[PDB]
Amino acid sequence: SGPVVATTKLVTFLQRVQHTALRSYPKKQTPDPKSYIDLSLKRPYSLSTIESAFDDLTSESPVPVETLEKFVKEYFDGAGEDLLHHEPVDFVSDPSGFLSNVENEEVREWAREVHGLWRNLSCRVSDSVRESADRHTLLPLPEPVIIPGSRFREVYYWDSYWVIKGLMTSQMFTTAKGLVTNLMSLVETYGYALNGARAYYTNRSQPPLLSSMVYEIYNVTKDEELVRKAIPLLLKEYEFWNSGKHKVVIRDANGYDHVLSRYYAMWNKPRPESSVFDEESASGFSTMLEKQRFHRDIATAAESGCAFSTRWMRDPPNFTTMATTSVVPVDLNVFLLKMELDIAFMMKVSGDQNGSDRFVKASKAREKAFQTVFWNEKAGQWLDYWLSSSESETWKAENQNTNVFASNFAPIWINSINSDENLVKKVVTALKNSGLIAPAGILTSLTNSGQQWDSPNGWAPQQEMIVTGLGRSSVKEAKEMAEDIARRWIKSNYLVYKKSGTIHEKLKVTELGEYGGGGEYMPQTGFGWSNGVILAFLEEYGWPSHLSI
Repeated sequence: SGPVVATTKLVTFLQRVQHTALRSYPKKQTPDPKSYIDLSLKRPYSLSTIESAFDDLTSESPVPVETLEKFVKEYFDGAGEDLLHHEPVDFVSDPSGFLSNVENEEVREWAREVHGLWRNLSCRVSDSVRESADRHTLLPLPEPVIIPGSRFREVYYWDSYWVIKGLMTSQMFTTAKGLVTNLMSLVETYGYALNGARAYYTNRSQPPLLSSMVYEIYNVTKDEELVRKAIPLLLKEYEFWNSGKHKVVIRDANGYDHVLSRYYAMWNKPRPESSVFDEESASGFSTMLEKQRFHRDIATAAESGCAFSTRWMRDPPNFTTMATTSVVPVDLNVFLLKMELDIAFMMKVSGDQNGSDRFVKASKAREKAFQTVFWNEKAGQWLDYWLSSSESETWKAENQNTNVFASNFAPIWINSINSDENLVKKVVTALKNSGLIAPAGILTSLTNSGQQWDSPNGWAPQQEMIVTGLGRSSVKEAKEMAEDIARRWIKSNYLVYKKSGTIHEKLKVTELGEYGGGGEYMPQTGFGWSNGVILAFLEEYGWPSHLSI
């Protein structure tokens, strides 16, 4: 197995507690395993003290539930207690000109409620996290954050882009900048932005949206110091994705070599936040080497931002055939194309012609890759490319994944693509006939697997990329389809909220007004990128007073 980034003593000790808890509880009422890895040490006790008592308490071959809860109450501060509520300095309950293009007053007022939830998601690490970080798995960060919500008690990487799009609508550019400052601090420390700001995430990244967050903020604020600070960190992240295990080389039929990226977690064990579920998932493998490959493919699917999906399974829907490190993903390489486009822009506005030139050349190269490696004329969409081996290889047609995913349409987001009329029409036709267009939005896949990144679910980021892309074209049919999807998506979210008073992580887009589920954890509410896409969609499209419920 390739590189592994070690975790901390605290995390491996909290995994011990986690194992004891799940062994001691009944299956019917077991707590969210991740909440044990989110504990912190209760002052004044040291790790050495607490572990010593834990060794004594478990010095018998199960621990009674009552004794375990007493122990956890005694020596730890609960999950989330070191993540304090923070009032955003830029939050305003009813901003002047907020969603002024929304004529339907019922829509506008519900959107103000959604906007109001930014307060709920706004947090800051406690002083103890900064003073003595070794007592927390929550990492210290320089600025307040926006979290996804519920069990996600920490900032996440790619979520923050769609959060920022909503923050812009919400007139919260100080909070928006704070997110990017926090993610830039992680790149500076680790070399990449972590999956999330927890010690058990230092081994991997997530879809690389940081350059897009910096671009969207600067495009409004013209904060020149931000771009000056961002450029070397974006260059560092760019090298991270274009080197080592993340870099792959695919030669096409005309013999041109294409440099592309894959996901690759630097981890080959159970994820500490899911330790027992991951062990259970791997229980059928006979050899430790098989377990390690699988655990790395699992952690790599977490790096994809899309854990989990038939998309990453060699033999779907068999979860044990997860093979994420073998996939050259469409959406990942869209984001790297976007990085090249953003970095060329920033280097131009900062006055660096040579750097701008270098990244125009790069984006031009990856544009070629999309036309040759990913595109499929017959399917009218872009397909993930599955590696033949681990070493450069030659493109084979049978290695495109012909299965149908919302991510297959991610490249429509890119301007060189959505500016191409005759390409856009082919993609429109493919999307219309794909079966991904459902009553509430775009299905993330067509296979009902039991996993959350599969049918019947749809997901805010994937809606936004397709809607923005189609909506940027000049093709009337694309623009009308984009608006229709946006309004179905808004409506379903409005209907879910009337029943639950919450915004959900994912929707069951096969049915209007239903939230989605699946996967190893219960449906979560908040919800960062879901709120952001609702607000961004309403800003773009408004809601005419005549159209309604």
